[PDB]
Amino acid sequence: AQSVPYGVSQIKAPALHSQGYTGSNVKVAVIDSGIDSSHPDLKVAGGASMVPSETNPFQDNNSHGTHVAGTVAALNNSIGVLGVAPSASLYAVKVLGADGSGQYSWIINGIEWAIANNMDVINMSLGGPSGSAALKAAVDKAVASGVVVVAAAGNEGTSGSSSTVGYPGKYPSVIAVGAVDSSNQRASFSSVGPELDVMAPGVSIQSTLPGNKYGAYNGTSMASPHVAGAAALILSKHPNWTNTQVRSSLENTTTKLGDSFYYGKGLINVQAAAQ
Ligand SMILES: [Ca+2]
Ligand SMILES: [Ca+2]
Repeated sequence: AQSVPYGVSQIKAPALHSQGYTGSNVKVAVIDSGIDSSHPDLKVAGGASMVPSETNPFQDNNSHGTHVAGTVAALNNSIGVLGVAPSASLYAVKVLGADGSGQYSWIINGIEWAIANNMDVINMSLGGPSGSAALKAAVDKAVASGVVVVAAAGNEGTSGSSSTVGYPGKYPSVIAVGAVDSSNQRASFSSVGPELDVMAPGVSIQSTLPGNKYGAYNGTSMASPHVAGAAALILSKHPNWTNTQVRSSLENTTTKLGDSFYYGKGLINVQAAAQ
């Protein structure tokens, strides 16, 4: 029947579920490669596509977006997996093509969309090594608007003492998420630097795949959603908190693990974070 992936347990999401907080009424935008609307373990509330050659956002041609969405909110039923915030309202915002890539403008368009539609949380399990002025402006706009923005830190490992976090995670207004294994040890591909903020499970993350399938992937793209999902549970318990409050609470309630250059503030603990 249904399994609870370990990563979900590892951030203490189940504890909130038993208090009765499952992400209800919270709008999460997954800014990725779309969400397969034919997967029974997902409930999509809305969406829009910014890729010109692939106008249906409910059609994930890459499978990256569907896996990410499953971590956030795979439904609580008799099958497949379970997500961090299983009652969250999930929006498919397509900005990456079949090949996994996307144009900055598509990405910006997708942020603008999320803003305009009053998304509560945005997940960006994507990144590049270069930022742009307009990317930064849109991300700043989201946070200025009241949205919690989460982004993968990247899968660039270490490079001596240089920062390896990619854009948009490198920006201050964004929560950059690195990955740990089940042992709380950083995964070797996990990006590092001053901008890394928090850690979440990123190794063998079992989630939803297109075509009514399930599978495991590793990477900071798999870690990010854990945090976006955590932000969702907090907002279900404290609808009146601002993103300011949510971000603060997640960063001040972590489990510390090692030099912040490598672990940022540590592993999130949404049970603690949620108050
Ligand atoms: Ca399920
Ligand atoms: Ca950051």
